[PDB]
Amino acid sequence: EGPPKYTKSILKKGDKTNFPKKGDVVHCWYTGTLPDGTVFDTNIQTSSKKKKNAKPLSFKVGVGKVIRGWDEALLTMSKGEKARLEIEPEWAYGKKGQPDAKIPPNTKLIFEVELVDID
Ligand SMILES: CO[C@H]1C[C@@H]2CC[C@@H](C)[C@@](O)(O2)C(=O)C(=O)N2CCCC[C@H]2C(=O)O[C@H]([C@H](C)C[C@@H]2CC[C@@H](O)[C@H](OC)C2)CC(=O)[C@H](C)/C=C(\C)[C@@H](O)[C@@H](OC)C(=O)[C@H](C)C[C@H](C)/C=C/C=C/C=C/1C
Repeated sequence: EGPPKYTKSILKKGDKTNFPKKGDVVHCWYTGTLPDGTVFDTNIQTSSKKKKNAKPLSFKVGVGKVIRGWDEALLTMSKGEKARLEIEPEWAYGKKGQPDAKIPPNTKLIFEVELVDID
């Protein structure tokens, strides 16, 4: 189980009342960055689609739909919370990384994650 192979720093507090449980479906805005500061992915729209059509990432939590660091971190977050996650390679894409997805081998990944809603 532990200790966790990720760290969480809370950037914006959530409601501190509604926490996702394993099997809940969550919705999030995220930005993913490498240790060098390069943004590798984001689902946050720059403009004119900021609200018009953009859809947040949707997944069922705690069941291995996402990398381990996200799955465990989400369980610690409350609705509306914005957090910075630093995730070791072992709880991300492993030692090999995911080159076809732009993730280099053996690199920590930094995500800013906002938990919008829980179903
Ligand atoms: C264009 O953007 C991509 C997301 C990209 C992919 C490449 C990575 C770098 C990245 O840039 O995201 C990224 O930033 C990243 O690493 N992410 C994304 C955000 C959550 C954390 C992490 C992740 O785990 O991605 C995930 C990672 C890449 C793959 C998983 C890693 C954990 C492993 O255990 C899983 O095995 C199952 C596979 C991708 C996802 O977040 C999507 C949502 C989830 C899946 C594809 C799987 O759960 C899949 O098979 C179960 C499903 O059940 C889904 C719902 C089926 C439906 C049809 C697919 C929808 C696909 C949406 C794809 C999206 C939005």
